[PDB]
Amino acid sequence: ALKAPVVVLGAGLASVSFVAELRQAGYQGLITVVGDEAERPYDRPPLSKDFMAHGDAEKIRLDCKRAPEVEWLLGVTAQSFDPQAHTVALSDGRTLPYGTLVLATGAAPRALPTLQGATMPVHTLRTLEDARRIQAGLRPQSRLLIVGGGVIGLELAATARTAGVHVSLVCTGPRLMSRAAPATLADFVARYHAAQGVDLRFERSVTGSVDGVVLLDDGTRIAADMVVVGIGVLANDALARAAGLACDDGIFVDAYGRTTCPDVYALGDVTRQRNPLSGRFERIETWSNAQNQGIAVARHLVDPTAPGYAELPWYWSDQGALRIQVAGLASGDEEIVRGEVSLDAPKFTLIELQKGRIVGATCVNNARDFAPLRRLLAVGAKPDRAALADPATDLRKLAAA
Amino acid sequence: ALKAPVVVLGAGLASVSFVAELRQAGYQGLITVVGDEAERPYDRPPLSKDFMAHGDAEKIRLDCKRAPEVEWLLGVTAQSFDPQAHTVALSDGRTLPYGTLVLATGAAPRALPTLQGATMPVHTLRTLEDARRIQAGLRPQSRLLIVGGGVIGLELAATARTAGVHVSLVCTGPRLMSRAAPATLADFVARYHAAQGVDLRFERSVTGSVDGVVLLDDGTRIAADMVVVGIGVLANDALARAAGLACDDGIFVDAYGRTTCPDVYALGDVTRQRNPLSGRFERIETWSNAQNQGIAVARHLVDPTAPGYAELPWYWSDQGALRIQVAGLASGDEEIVRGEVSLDAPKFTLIELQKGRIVGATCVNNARDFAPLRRLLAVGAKPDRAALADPATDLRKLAAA
Ligand SMILES: Cc1cc2nc3c(=O)[nH]c(=O)nc-3n(C[C@H](O)[C@H](O)[C@H](O)COP(=O)(O)OP(=O)(O)OC[C@H]3O[C@@H](n4cnc5c(N)ncnc54)[C@H](O)[C@@H]3O)c2cc1C
Ligand SMILES: Cc1cc2nc3c(=O)[nH]c(=O)nc-3n(C[C@H](O)[C@H](O)[C@H](O)COP(=O)(O)OP(=O)(O)OC[C@H]3O[C@@H](n4cnc5c(N)ncnc54)[C@H](O)[C@@H]3O)c2cc1C
Repeated sequence: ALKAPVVVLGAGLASVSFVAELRQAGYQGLITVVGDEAERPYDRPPLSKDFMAHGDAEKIRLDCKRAPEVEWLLGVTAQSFDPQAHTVALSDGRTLPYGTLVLATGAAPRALPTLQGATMPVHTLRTLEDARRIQAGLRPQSRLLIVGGGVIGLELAATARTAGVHVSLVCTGPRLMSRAAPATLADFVARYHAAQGVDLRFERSVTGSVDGVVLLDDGTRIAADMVVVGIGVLANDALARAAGLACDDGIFVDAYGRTTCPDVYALGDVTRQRNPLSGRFERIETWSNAQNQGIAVARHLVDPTAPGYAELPWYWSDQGALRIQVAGLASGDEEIVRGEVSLDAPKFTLIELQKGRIVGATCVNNARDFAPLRRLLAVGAKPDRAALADPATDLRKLAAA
Repeated sequence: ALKAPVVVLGAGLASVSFVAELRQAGYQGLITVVGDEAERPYDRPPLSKDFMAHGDAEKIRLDCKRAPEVEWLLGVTAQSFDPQAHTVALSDGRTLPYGTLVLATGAAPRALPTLQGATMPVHTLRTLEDARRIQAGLRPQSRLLIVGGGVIGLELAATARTAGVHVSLVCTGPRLMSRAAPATLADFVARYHAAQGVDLRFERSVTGSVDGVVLLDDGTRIAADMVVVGIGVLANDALARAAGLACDDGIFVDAYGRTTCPDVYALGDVTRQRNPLSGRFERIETWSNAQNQGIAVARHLVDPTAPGYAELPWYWSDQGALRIQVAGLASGDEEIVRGEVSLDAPKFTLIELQKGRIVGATCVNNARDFAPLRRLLAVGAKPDRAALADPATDLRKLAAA
């Protein structure tokens, strides 16, 4: 079952979390990790936040201390694996044997086909190298265009505005943060960015570019010194596809992290997996999933009596003065708003319910509310709705009961 | 790998096809099939066609001759399996051991929530028992309402009209056959059924029913003596879900039929699998898939050097005077129409292309065209488009080259 030696492809958060948990749970056999980036393993959330602002990569490294006795092959690409021979072929000419193979290869930014032949700077934001490249162009008074309405682009927008960069943004949908965010939150976030000087363009798509100017499908133009494309990511599942595993923009896994190929597991951004709230398969693109799924899969490999992965989804986003936290589903049949939604010292909580049951929550500048809401969410609590709205109501009280 | 004994859950076409191929390929170990219906294994397409018209079940049985030495446990339900103990628990109190387990449990009609408490006859059409029940109510001059725009309901509509039954049909979408059928075909099919006296209602949903009358979301009413609901099917994947396999309205499998649980395979209507034309996972609800996937999975189990399942999708439908055949994708960036589309002796062919490459085809009353088109489709042919349209062009010529 858990058969030595263990080989992990990818050296991001999911991989680090997984191998640390293998060691902590008591597995003492060989562990080898193959990472294509020639970088000490690092966390990605800082890249559009404090790193983009302050540039010190030695503040963003992952702690591999809880993963002793691991050989990290950095700057090496796994090119294929043979699931019958139980081997992995590396770009440096070597081959690794495995008893258990774990695919933790993440996802890469989608390219925008209409900007393929662009003759102006066009970047995406995924890696430390990407971040350094973009930062090297955040000249004060320069003009940045962001393509996409997702959180990473908005975090970059906020960082850029703080640095004195003019920012425009084009969004194909009618609202920002179309994925996994309540409409009430999305509408407020737009109001915030607009108030901070971001030039927002909704329901627009990029049709091309000419001599430093981007073209839109309404027949208009946006000049910029740099374009950062952030229209989502695609799973890095090429090795899995070639080896015959079930994949569809993501490697299908069950709650034990098993793929359709025996002795091969997958975790993190590369996986398509069950969302227990919706009961549907989804590719879950969050820090908490990478860590939590990695830990759960490792724990169950060492101890088969352990339950499968069961954590509910959540993420956070730091956008200027907004500290955003979102858990569970974006919507249900009811939203309860705790507090006022205002640009004057923003602070509020949203709760989404389905037939009385909490299925999601949002906190903006209220971390203290978020933890008890996540616990209520976890057991599908059906609290008193007026109490949920009432500001006199304390939420940590409810969760404890 | 192929480990004896083999146990198959379900005794439909996929199961029969699979076990016959195991035997033909040379596997001589135990095979036991568990089938919940107390019926000699039978084919479903006749149920909305000649059986509905003529009633002889001994014309619709599957040939189990190519599957010698198989014990068929008919009228028995598999209630669970334990993938660690390698056992299956049966409704009759017995337990079966397995080396290889194959889930071939098909799919069941979706219920219509708004008709849940109906006090008038409401049926679905999946089984021989369903067909006999519906047929027992096809009184000449009676009124039948069909809910859904799919092929099975339309086949029933045609059968009913031929039998002198008044037929009305409510479709939530703007067109019939929304799944896997070109719009040109769907529009023609509506014209045909309307000409045969079917009362078609598009963009309408059922909101409920009262004392023999069905209510619609436009505030109107349709009286009927019987309602047949045909709004699609849901995979019978409950055993897989309970046992920890990756599922989402269908058991995920790769081209070898492997699930995420070692030693457990799945085939047929119950599976969610790669469509090689779209490159996306889909639940493929066709006779040809059930047979072809069953055969391919069996062949590769006995001979691991055999390729995985690779057949492209296709189906047929018999609707009164229309003998419809459809292969591949419903659309691309071009449709070529061979012949005229007319209610006067209907006979035409559609070809769908994507950047010059054939990705789909349709034949109405032209079986001779369909086989060569499927071969051209299979190798992604890029034929001369004017020739494809030209009636002087023979298609069997093209395929042979
Ligand atoms: C800029 C940015 C900001 C983010 N902010 C937040 C946030 O505030 N909150 C939040 O919840 N989430 C955030 N995320 C999301 C989060 O960081 C991801 O969910 C997480 O990185 C996924 O981890 P992973 O280990 O699955 O994948 P990855 O981090 O992508 O790691 C995979 C690694 O495998 C490598 N690899 C791929 N193929 C091969 C191969 N064949 N051989 C060897 N190596 C290979 C990759 O190049 C990569 O280094 C952010 C992400 C980015 C990019
Ligand atoms: C009325 C009708 C007309 C059709 N016409 C056409 C057509 O003209 N062309 C076409 O391409 N396709 C047609 N089809 C589709 C086609 O018949 C299906 O694709 C095919 O039946 C799928 O085969 P299967 O073996 O995967 O599933 P099934 O035929 O559903 O067989 C599965 C069996 O497993 C049983 N089972 C489920 N759970 C358990 C359990 N726990 N224990 C034991 N047994 C269990 C089921 O009850 C069932 O008997 C038609 C289907 C119907 C219903």
